[PDB]
Amino acid sequence: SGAIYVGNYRVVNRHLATHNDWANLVWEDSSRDLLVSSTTAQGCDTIARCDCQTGVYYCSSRRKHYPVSFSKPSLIFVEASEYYPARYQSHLMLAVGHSEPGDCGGILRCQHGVVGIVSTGGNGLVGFADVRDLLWLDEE
Ligand SMILES: CNC(=O)c1cccc2cc[nH]c12
Ligand SMILES: [Zn+2]
Repeated sequence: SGAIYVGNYRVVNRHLATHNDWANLVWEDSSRDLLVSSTTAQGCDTIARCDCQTGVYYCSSRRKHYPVSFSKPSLIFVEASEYYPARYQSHLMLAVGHSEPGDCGGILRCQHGVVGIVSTGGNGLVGFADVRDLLWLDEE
C-alpha cells in the first residue's frame, strides 16, 4: 500500500484506489495502474522532473529502502495478477529488486523527488509506474 501527496492530489495504484478516490477522481489510466484523486489538505511530496535512472524505493515486504538502477518508462508485457489480466502496461520502469503484490504504493525517489510507485513485480524484478510525465500534478 502507499500514495503520493502533491498539492491537492493523491496518487495511488489504480487497483488499490478506495471508494473515496473514485468519488473524488481527477484522472486514471488502467494501462498505467495509476489513479489521482482530489485532497482537502495539501500534500508535502515533490514530483521529480528529470530522466534519472537511479533512485531508492521502499519495499514494505523487507521494511527496507533499496538503491536501484531502473529502465526509462516503457510499454512492458505484464503477467496476469489478481487485479489485471496479462497485458501491456505503459509508463513502466523495471529494476532488479524484491517486490510482492502488497509492496505496491512503495515510492521510488531520486535527487529531484518522487519518480513513481511500485506497481508490478516477481522474477526478481520490481516495476514502478512513472509519474514524472504528469506535469499537471505540480499545479491547480
Ligand atoms: C496488480 N499486480 C500486483 O498486485 C503486483 C504488484 C507488484 C508486485 C507483484 C508481483 C506479482 N504481482 C504483483
Ligand atoms: Zn531525478
